[PDB]
Amino acid sequence: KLPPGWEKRMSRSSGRVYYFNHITNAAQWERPSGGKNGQGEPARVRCSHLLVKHSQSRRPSSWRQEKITRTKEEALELINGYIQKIKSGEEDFESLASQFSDCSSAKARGDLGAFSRGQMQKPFEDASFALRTGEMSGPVFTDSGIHIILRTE
Repeated sequence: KLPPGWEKRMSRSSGRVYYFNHITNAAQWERPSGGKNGQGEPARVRCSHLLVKHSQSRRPSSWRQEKITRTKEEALELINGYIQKIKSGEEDFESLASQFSDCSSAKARGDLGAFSRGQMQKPFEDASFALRTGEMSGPVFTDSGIHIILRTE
């Protein structure tokens, strides 16, 4: 049961029960699904993203700053902060990506356009295709850094 990647979990040293997606790293309180079968995954999707680079990114530099020195742990801290702000409603995905994404797609408010499998780095690809329209991922690690992905189509 539950859509691809989803599983009911419980927080450790805490007792909060929630739903987690092992492919997208998404987490939420709501059950992800309420019969359709043999649906597979979309052959093409459109996604926007917000990238946070770190010292170990293949290109430790971005339009936002010449030299990226933050550690991977610091980047994850930032990513989690952006997710928290989006989930509270204090900020929107587009505004944050336009201002803080280390990817040049920031100029397009994070929009990457449409793509098929075999086009993006595997972790990014797996997460994008496991997202349903309008859903946002949790932290996704690639060689570029850490991403937050939003499927728009």
